[PDB]
Amino acid sequence: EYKDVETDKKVKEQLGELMEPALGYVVKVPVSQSGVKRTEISNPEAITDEDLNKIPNYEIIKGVAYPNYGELVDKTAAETMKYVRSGYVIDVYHSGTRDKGYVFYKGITPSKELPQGPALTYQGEWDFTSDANLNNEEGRPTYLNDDYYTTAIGKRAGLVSGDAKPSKHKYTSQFKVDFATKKMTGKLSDKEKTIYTVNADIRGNRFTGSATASDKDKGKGASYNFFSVDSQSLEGGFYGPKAEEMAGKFVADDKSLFAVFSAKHNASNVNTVRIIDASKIDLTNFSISELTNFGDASVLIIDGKKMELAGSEFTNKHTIDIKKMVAVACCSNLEYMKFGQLWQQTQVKDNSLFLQGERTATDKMPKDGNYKYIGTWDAQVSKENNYWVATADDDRKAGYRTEFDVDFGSKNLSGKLFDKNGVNPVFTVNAKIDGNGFTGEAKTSDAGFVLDPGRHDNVKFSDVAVSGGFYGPTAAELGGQFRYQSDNGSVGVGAVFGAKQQVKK
Repeated sequence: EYKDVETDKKVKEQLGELMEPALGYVVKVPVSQSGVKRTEISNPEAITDEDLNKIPNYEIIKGVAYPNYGELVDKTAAETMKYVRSGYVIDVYHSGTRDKGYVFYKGITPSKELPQGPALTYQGEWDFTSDANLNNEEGRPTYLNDDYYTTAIGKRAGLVSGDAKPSKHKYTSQFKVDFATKKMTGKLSDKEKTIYTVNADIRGNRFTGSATASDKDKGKGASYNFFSVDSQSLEGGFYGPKAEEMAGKFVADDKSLFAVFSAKHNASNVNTVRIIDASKIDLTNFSISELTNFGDASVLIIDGKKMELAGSEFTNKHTIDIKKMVAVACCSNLEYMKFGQLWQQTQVKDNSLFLQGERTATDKMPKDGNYKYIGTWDAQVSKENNYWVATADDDRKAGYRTEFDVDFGSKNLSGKLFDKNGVNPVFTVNAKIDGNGFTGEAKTSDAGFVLDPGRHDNVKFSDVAVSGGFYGPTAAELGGQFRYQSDNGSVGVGAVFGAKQQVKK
């Protein structure tokens, strides 16, 4: 009597290769090898590491500096920042053709909640490395000892901001983010001079846009301008639970400069709306853990390495080697959310459930209406050493079904979760809708849930935290999860679910 609501398919945007989101990025500072006149900025390497205090490739540059009697010096903005890092690690006694160091930025905890209210100002600093260029036609200066600690400026080795003298150069960053219009602007400055102005749009917890040179004239000699080229590849993201901080990068279009930045805001009472759901219920510890997501539910990221969840059937197994990592995703009729199981093959190690979703815009939420939602779910109930397991399918008749009664009018949500060939639901969900997400309670039947008959030992409870959310442009997709344990843990339950909006007949 019900069928799925016809919705617009996920508008796909084939991003440029230098726009792919990541926890961080690191660029080796170019050094012209013997005979080479100019060395472009190489492609930025992505940071998968999740340790903030860990400077990327520090052990490589150290392995070059030490046997060459060089001393390292690093600026990472650690004292000021909490969730982000940016700056450089360079060899200060650099000479010849060996490595000079790396310019980088990284962050932990990509934001899942974004500030809601007044436009915020993020203040911080920015660093850079330039093209290496020997060519006299270019006219890169030497002997500016009032300005830079290095006698040559970006000739054989690229000019790093750490070569600049504090008495003449302080590189500061300022950004004014308007989360409402999803727009961002800012200035990269040196002392009082504006060097770059930036424009960026917000997508998920990342931002993409451009950098603009304030001084287009390149000049020559001691009047040489390392910052005369624009950039059409400014990418970065927000970090911290509520977008407390931000960090990013951009490459000059001619690859003559690579810049990074990081900045934090100073707002004291920030109201936030949630934008991303990406959790990981464990099936041994029944703990809920946070997964690294950048605003795309169809991509599950484990240890920095990405895994696309899109398949051909209703549920699709995917395998990624990083030790063998396996995941069964769902569902094909869902586009702004995914869920399923996730384990490590070696016999299953770290059996887990996961759910990811792109929250509906908090203002796009239907304020009135009564709708039906039909879906499915994956779960694992366990008392002692015997188990019961639910597995997502497309059998709307007698499979592992989920039904939902959503009333946007009264902000009420009731749910039914079924076992295969189950007449009456195993779990019942009653929730209250708040914004774009819902919270409520999950109870077994008022008799208990019996795993399997012999002898009888059942799992029975009420009042279990049911956190959920609506996903997509028109909230036509919902999903949530719940979990609990006693005798931590003789009894344990983990479950994740999803459902699509229905139209009658």
